[PDB]
Amino acid sequence: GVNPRGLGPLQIWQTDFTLEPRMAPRSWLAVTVDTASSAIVVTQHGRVTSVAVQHHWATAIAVLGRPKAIKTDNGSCFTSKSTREWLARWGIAHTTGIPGNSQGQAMVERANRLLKDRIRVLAEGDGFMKRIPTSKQGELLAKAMYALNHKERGENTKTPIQKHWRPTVLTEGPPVKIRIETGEWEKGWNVLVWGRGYAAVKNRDTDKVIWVPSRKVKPDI
Amino acid sequence: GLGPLQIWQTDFTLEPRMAPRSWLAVTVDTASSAIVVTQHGRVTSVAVQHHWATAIAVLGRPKAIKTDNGSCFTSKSTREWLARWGIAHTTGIPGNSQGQAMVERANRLLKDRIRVLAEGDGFMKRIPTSKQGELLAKAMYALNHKERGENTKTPIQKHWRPTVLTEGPPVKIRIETGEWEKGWNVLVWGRGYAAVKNRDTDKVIWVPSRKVKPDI
Repeated sequence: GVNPRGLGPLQIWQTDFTLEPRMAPRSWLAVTVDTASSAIVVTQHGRVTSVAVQHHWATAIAVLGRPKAIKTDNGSCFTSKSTREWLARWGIAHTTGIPGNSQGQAMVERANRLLKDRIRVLAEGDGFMKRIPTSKQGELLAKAMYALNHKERGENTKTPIQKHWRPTVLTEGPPVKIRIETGEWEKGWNVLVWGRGYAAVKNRDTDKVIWVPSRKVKPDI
Repeated sequence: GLGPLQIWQTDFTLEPRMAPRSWLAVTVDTASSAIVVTQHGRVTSVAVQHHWATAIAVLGRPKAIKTDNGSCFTSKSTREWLARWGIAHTTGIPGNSQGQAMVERANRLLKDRIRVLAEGDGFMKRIPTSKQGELLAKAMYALNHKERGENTKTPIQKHWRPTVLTEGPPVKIRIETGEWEKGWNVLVWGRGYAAVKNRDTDKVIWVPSRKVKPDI
């Protein structure tokens, strides 16, 4: 249940590498998403390396501030003594899951899709149904980052950038009931975040926070 | 002229420590004092365009930008570029205090940071190319996320005015009398119910979503 999802900005980040053929020859995009505000940072790289990753996070930090922890996968660029020491110097905790849709890399997985679609739209919009000219990649990538952060993601009233600097973080949370394994509804929990997919619930007696499927929680009354 | 994203000052500045791409494009928001920098091989039109695209992805779209009268700012591409971005562009004589003094000071602050970081990492001369990108980002992080000295607010604080909201927007709830009473704020929505907190009694109750509405 300790899913990598922060309750507020700068608590938990998810970083990843995604290939975008449209941006070749340097088609590697390093992507990071603040699991709480959902804002994202992307940089272009010609190769998946520890050096690239370090350069990438330094950029994200410059943009979003210093996070408390970053979740990634077992990739060598993340587990290298070099990066491990880099994180340590920045005082940023690190956790590695596994390359996939495993609880700990899903949010950044979706961020890749979003980023990729935005790119395809700006690419075809400029007539580049194929590879984007090398000299127009930077700007186009920035245009994408801009759109994704400085413009609500539809269902949301507020934009990511809005959620990042001026977040809403409840101090207590209304009481709820969660459907325990037995399929029975249990009292004693309060919800702090209730998304379409997942809800964050804290235990009233242990102050433990866990994320559960939104349909396993209902108002307590 | 308080107000972020109102007026920006942009210029180039030479920094040998960043060679080959030793030409740094510099922009500073005249209200928040936030600074964005990108390195380039040569001062051109596409360069400023790349820089502004970047600076925008970082700080947002500006209303107007000021520069000197160098070719890269007064060319055809650049003017059309800004027009497409819908950004007002003014020029002036290089150094003109009117609208170049602040970015000029920005130049020096940037360079000082670069020196300190570079030397601090054992680079007394040209900083290795592979490490330039990160150092540049580290500089921006310091210049924008840390206080200068006099000012008690950091550029990021002036630019984004961060704060932590502890409740949703003000709402009104239909009571048993059919009336819509104000004084409540939405905490969380779910399962067709809205959890509202009274901003007077701090009382928190669950109320059917249908009996909830905004309150200006």
